[PDB]
Amino acid sequence: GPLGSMEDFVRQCFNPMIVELAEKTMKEYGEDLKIETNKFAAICTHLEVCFMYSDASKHRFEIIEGRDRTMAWTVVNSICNTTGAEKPKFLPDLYDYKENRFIEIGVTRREVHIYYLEKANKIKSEKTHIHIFSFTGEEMATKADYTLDEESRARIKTRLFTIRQEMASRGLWDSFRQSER
Ligand SMILES: O=Cc1cc(Cc2ccccc2Cl)cc([N+](=O)[O-])c1O
Ligand SMILES: O=Cc1cc(Cc2ccccc2Cl)cc([N+](=O)[O-])c1O
Ligand SMILES: [Mn+2]
Repeated sequence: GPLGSMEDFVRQCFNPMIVELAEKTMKEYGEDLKIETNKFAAICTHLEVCFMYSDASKHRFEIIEGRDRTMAWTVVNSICNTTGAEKPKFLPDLYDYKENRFIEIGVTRREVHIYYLEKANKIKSEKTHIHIFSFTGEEMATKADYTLDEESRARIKTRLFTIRQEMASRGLWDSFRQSER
């Protein structure tokens, strides 16, 4: 069976903007995308999911994730002073102007409940809302509040399913599925 390059897949499957933001994220975290290709893919995936989440209800969400750290932190600070929200330890992904809370998105090849627990413990914030997607359609949100309607989340799930099927047809899926730390 023919086995493809993950880097190739990423550059063909993801938006050049997304790929660039992922590239810069890997830059500023001291890791080589040419070696950690699965990670390149995961960061691209997370980015696309955050963007789709925001795009699901335009002008409701503030995007924190896409920006470079310094800009993202200025944006977070601004949101905090303007709204009165608790400043997070971590860069969250979104801000919900409707529900008045920061949102952390997660995308996992693992079991979503465990991943949710690890994410929650990793952020140490009782005010931040957590939403976890898997590639298999399963999801897990804070206090069973899934924020978006079934259709939007189905759009996201369909995208994830497609990414997985295209990974698998290139033989890339197994290494990716099992390389999650
Ligand atoms: O699993 C959580 C997770 C969080 C992040 C973001 C992150 C990285 C360091 C500290 C907190 C947070 Cl939220 C990044 C990655 N990653 O590149 O695989 C993660 O796997
Ligand atoms: O898996 C990649 C990944 C990337 C990000 C983006 C990111 C956010 C903050 C710091 C580092 C990075 Cl790579 C976030 C999460 N996350 O919150 O679970 C991720 O799982
Ligand atoms: Mn983040």
